[PDB]
Amino acid sequence: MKAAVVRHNPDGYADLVEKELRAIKPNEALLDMEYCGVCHTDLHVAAGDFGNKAGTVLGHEGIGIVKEIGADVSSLQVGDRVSVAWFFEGCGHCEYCVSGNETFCREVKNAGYSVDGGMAEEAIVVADYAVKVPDGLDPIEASSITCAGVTTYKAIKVSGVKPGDWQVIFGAGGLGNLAIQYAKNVFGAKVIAVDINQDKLNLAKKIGADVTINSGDVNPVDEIKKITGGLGVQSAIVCAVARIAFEQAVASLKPMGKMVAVAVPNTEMTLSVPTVVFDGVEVAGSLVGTRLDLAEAFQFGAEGKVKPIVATRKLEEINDIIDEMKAGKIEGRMVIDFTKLE
Amino acid sequence: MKAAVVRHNPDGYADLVEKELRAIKPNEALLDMEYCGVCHTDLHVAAGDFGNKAGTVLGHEGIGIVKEIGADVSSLQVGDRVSVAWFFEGCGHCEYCVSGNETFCREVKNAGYSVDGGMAEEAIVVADYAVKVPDGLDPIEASSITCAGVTTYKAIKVSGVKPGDWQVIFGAGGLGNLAIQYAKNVFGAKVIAVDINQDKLNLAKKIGADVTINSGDVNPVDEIKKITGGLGVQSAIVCAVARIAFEQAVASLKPMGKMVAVAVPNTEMTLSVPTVVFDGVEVAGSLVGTRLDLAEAFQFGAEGKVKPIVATRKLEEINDIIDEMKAGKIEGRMVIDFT
Ligand SMILES: [Zn+2]
Ligand SMILES: [Zn+2]
Ligand SMILES: [Zn+2]
Ligand SMILES: [Zn+2]
Repeated sequence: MKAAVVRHNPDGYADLVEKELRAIKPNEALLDMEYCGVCHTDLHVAAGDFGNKAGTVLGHEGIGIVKEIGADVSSLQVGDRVSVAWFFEGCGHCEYCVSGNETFCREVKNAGYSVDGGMAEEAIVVADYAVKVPDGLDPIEASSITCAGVTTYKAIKVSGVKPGDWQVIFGAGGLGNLAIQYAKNVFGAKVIAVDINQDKLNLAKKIGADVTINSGDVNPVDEIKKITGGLGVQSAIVCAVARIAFEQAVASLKPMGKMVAVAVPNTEMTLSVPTVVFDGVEVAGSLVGTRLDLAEAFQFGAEGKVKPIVATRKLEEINDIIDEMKAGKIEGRMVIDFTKLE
Repeated sequence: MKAAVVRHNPDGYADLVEKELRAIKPNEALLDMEYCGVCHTDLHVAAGDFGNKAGTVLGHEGIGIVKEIGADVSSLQVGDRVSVAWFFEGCGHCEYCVSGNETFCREVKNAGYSVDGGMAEEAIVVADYAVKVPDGLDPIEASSITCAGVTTYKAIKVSGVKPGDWQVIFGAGGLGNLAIQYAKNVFGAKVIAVDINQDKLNLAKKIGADVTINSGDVNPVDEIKKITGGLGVQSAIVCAVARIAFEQAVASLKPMGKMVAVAVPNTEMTLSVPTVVFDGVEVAGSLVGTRLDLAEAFQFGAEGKVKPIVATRKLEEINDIIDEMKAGKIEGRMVIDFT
């Protein structure tokens, strides 16, 4: 079958190879992939940024149909639609797994990085770890919920925001788009969206930001303080990569407020220690979520409470998509479409 | 009466002056002071780090005996022993005061900063905010618990350590010594202590530290990772005034560990955002403790679960104490003795 793999000398691009999968084990399933989103993380992995992963099949935003199950599998049956996400397998028995924090398992397998992923016509998954896609959830949208969706949903959980609190999202496009939809439509927060780009802010307004702030035209911090009534927001979710965003996010918190990073800044962030102490603020960050966070994130999509921006492309375009992504030309996700039929 | 106050041009030191206290209001009490500990925060205040507070009486580790009460006071009576802590008065009705988080009150009065403190022979307190010192707790010891002890007790609650977890305390001075005693004797943590001063570490070993690390001799981060079986600690309490302690603290945490900032050196710290994003780590500040945190912290001292290391000094000695503290010379707390 056809797969996108890391090149022998990782150079940022994929090779498109013929690959024959090994036979599945008793606890596994073989999928026929339908979709697989292309992510910034795929670019990093293909570039060698995390080590030389030559020959590894890319993709951790996969959606697929179970074609075969191993003899011990009871969770899935042939014909089920399931997911291939970043969190592909944990060991099941360590402190992180058993405490309910399995993405931190030290023996974690991540799809498209430390184990073959879903950017291929077929993939193997461990059955009990391939989360089912609910009926009601468009499967092209589900591919984006496996990464951007579960990340922003879980980040907003980690923030501790409760109905009626103010939360600000720094960065209106990309992840920010889905962060705004979850914050407003699922958690019942009052939402401020902050961005340098008016177009995207105009879009945020459409998908449920109560207030938008163009950060090129003003200092966001002073306006955020005014909007919330002097104090600041309960929490900030930082979706932007500009270090100034992280600085402004922290500066905007009311006392005991919490900043949750979902992106990492291009240059190192600093905190003023007397402010962290005298205002008791908290900084944390979040990446994807357990299988249960994923199930929940899917269910809100299935109810129509969030709607990711997606478009489809053919597998052969992988390297065009990579260049578009480096050039900054993509709103939301491009999603490789393996389906023949419908 | 004699008081130590912020200088007219704040320079890090005190003037000793004669002050006459105003008459008390109906919800207030007048104290004859017994003791007031010296805290690094007094030095930051006197240096102007938090703005110019020229003329304000310093001190927020005060212990004194109620001499007079206002007409509306029912919580205290003459002869009660009470405390004068950083959290000196909150508004009572804001979302911080009503949710169990009163030290974050934006209208807070802070002893020794925004209101006259306890480093003087007498002090006025707001009676319902002046937490009684339990019998069975030595007043000199109570002075340390009034700031050092309640700050670290509450910081250890904020860290979320549970019995059996590994916790590291950066800085084994006045704050860090008590932090070790609470983490070990009250919370049941396994405790690492990290400092550059070996005598403070030798003391840390005697009062409860399971492992001590001299960080002029070694890389504390690598050592911590070994002690704990490879991953690092569940939490780090930073009681150290050095920027690098804050950064070693973040680095020493296992995934989902939490760093709690207690010391307020006038510094920035570098925040490793990849560490919070990929390893789940949290950084939070903690600010002294509520009136109930202090009552709890005091009860542990009364029961002998913690024992503050203290030495008494004369008020006239306040500027000598400040230089000892800047030189890293103090074990435990120096306590001004008004008795
Ligand atoms: Zn992704
Ligand atoms: Zn595990
Ligand atoms: Zn203090
Ligand atoms: Zn208040």
